[PDB]
Amino acid sequence: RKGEELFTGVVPILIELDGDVNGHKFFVRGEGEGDATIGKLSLKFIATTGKLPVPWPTLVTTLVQAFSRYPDHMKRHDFFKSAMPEGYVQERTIYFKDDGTYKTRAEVKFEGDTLVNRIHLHGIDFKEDGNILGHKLEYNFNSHKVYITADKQNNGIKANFTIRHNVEDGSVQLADHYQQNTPIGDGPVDLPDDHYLSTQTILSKDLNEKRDHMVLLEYVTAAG
Amino acid sequence: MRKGEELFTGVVPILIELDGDVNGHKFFVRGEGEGDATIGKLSLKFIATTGKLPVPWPTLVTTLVQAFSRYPDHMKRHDFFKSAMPEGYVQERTIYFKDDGTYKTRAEVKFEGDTLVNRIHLHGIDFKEDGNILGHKLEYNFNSHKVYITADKQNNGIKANFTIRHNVEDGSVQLADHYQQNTPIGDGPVDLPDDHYLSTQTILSKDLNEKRDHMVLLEYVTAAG
Ligand SMILES: [Cu+2]
Repeated sequence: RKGEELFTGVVPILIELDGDVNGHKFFVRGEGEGDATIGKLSLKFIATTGKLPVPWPTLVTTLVQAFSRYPDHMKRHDFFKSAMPEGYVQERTIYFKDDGTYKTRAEVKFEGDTLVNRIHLHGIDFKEDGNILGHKLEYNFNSHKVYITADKQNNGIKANFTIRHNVEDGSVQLADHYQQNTPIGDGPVDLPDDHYLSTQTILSKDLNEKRDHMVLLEYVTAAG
Repeated sequence: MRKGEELFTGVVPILIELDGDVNGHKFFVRGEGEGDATIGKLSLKFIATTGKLPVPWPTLVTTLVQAFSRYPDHMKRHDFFKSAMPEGYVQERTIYFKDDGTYKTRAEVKFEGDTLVNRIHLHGIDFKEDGNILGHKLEYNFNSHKVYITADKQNNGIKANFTIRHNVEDGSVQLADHYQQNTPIGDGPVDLPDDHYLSTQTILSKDLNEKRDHMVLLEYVTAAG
């Protein structure tokens, strides 16, 4: 099955993130399912190394855009699915306003029946008493627009957006995302006209779970 | 139950895995082979699974298992490395290549079943594009060095310092200053050594049957002094 064919039903997901922020090292594993026909994810993440040194919401965008719902008239613009099963590399720079920066590199691809997202994350120049290392971010998420454009030279796409993180004092912590994706195989892909992804996400907990963790529900639809 | 030196009485299988990123160039190296700490000997083969390395093989040598150093009878009480096993230790370094970039490394060295494993993550920053490393101007060989070890009583570990001498193709020598710190992974007691050193000698060769970018390594190390 190739491209969009791999997403004609519920697909199991494995996510693994190795992170290092200001020298603080942690690992997160996530598992669950995605249904691209309706643009839906259901995931549970565990911090296997103990309590995270950063707030869970700062990791959400790093922790599978192939599961976005692309309506039929837009299927010709679905770079993410078109790269499957071989997959794509996803890199970002994330600038937390008045604070540090995340640099991330990931491979998103099928390993057998499972869609896997393996990530390496760096965090630099974070303030010890800032919102991130100070854990002042609310455990929730907001709704965003992800702008996507083609990158013909690299046979891929670029994306940019700003995440809004609610701070415990009512303020909002912005995080500017700059994104590049490039196919792993060689490996023809869909190169899209400009469009966007509309995102909505809920962060919850598992009442039976004692480990530091995050339950995530996400709905994303392509438009424009 | 097999613990400390006891786990080095014979020839031990070794697995080494290095994930590297130098000036944005990414690579992965796996090595397999054997070590015999009674005579201080390593015999190892490394493969670059990601293709041609962006840096010379000799620059990775020190990163790619000091528990296999031969500690003579009078020195056994200074052997921090073996005493930490099987749970193992974290080994961290900063390596400054003079007039060039820097390696930052963090590794876990420990037993996994019967195998001694060395798992490493490496960052390289500020390297010059036309320098000895990114320019691949280093000879495929190695020299003999002295690794100075000192105890770190506060952290229940050890610190080390030394300078590697890398032969350059033009007859010059590229120095690489190593700064090293090791801390036990487990909560058991360990040996904290007096000041001493390790005397190192290493040969780099090739496997005439091997098509992949690779390095065969032969190493002898003895503690002294
Ligand atoms: Cu890294």
